[PDB]
Amino acid sequence: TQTVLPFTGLNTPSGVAVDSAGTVYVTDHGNNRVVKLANTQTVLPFTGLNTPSGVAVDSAGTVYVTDHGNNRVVKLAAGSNTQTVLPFTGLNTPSGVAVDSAGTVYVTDHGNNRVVKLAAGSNTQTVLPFTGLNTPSGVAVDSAGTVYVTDHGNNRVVKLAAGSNTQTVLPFTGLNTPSGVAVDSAGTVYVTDHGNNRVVKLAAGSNTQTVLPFTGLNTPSGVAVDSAGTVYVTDHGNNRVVKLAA
Repeated sequence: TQTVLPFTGLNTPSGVAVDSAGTVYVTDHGNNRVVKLANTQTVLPFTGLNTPSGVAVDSAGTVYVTDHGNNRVVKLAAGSNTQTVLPFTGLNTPSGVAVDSAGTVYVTDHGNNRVVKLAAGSNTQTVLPFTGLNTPSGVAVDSAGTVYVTDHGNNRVVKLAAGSNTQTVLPFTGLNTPSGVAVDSAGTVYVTDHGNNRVVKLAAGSNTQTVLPFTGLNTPSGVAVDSAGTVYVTDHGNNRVVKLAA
């Protein structure tokens, strides 16, 4: 049985992210805000946001939130009110954001139909060998470096194997205008079927596609997963976040 997390005063939510300790993050789309939740909700000291979207967190707790309208990418290291704009150039309206275990930030440049990654402390961005995309959405990277991008404009989920540059399509059926993407340690990729108002998961090396028992979803989007396998998914139409334990 799903449960609604105690979130207050947010109009139209965007993405979601979960720490390694258990505290969840959300991007207050309409208030230009990045609210978190341990107790009672609270927002990080973000400065000068304008319609944020995706949100990811690092191993040390660094929160990575992008700005759709400002075409920026901001991060917050530890307990400080000092912001940092990542050296991303050419970002014309980016989409979600993911991070590697080594610190490499993955950004889905929506307006140009590409996915760009940037290593920690690097000034030169790197465009991934992704071919044949239309208005991409969420991005997710696992432990083996595999990049999971939701090529939204064609209702698919593409994959980029590490080392090689072979792009494959994940065996998904019934996908219509799909949004966020997530992945766990075992390899199960959680993709939010946004058009059918449902959250879907697909085990690694499996043909069976499983619809997650989420009740009351109105255009869901951002999807996250913690350690025990709890799936956190934001629904945009109801202005709330819902989690479902494994």
